[PDB]
Amino acid sequence: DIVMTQSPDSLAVSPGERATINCKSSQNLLDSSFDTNTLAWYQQKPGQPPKLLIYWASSRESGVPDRFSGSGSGTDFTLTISSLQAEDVAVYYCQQYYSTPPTFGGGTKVEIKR
Amino acid sequence: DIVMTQSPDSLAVSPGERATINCKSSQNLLDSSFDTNTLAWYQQKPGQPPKLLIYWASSRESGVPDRFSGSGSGTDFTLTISSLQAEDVAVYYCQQYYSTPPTFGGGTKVEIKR
Ligand SMILES: [Ca+2]
Ligand SMILES: [Ca+2]
Ligand SMILES: [Cl-]
Repeated sequence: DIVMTQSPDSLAVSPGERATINCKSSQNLLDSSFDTNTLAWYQQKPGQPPKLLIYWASSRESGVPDRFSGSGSGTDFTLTISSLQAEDVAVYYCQQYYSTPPTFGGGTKVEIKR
Repeated sequence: DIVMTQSPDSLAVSPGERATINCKSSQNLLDSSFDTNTLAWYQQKPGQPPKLLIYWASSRESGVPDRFSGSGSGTDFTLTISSLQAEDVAVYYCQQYYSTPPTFGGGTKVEIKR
């Protein structure tokens, strides 16, 4: 099966600062001969299920703030929160949707540094 | 780990007819003190990642039409589409978010029998 690994498992930065989360896939997620990757990023708030943020590595779902951006292609991806806000504190997961069903990485808890 | 089983794997009903999907969890997902089930339902269109439809077994996400409804508790749940429309043709997954990360059932392909 495909292995999805995120780094770090938890991180904290000051309000307004940039936060970066890494995700590695054991399998190259490029789709066929296209430039698109079957890699998505989700946000999970306490007691809630994960909700879609980004698909195809960098495309934002309608309604998602511009401070959320994804990069990478192949096996290594990155989710960046350019300026961390209070409402962004949550667990972020990368997800490969090449397989049926898709599978998530371990998730990365993002917090505000006191 | 937790085993999420859906039944059937594929189904088709006439336009406007009711579609029913079953999901079984090897893990009791009900927190009796809060009366909440860490069970959600997602919809996946071709080439896209799964998007949230229902959380806490029966609560619909904002924007989801009322023809979609979830029921069940503990280990057995059901997603029901009262009147199947063409835009509903997709793969549906139940998801347990008891563990970290959450995991999906095998998925159920829903089509219109014209
Ligand atoms: Ca019929
Ligand atoms: Ca109770
Ligand atoms: Cl979603």
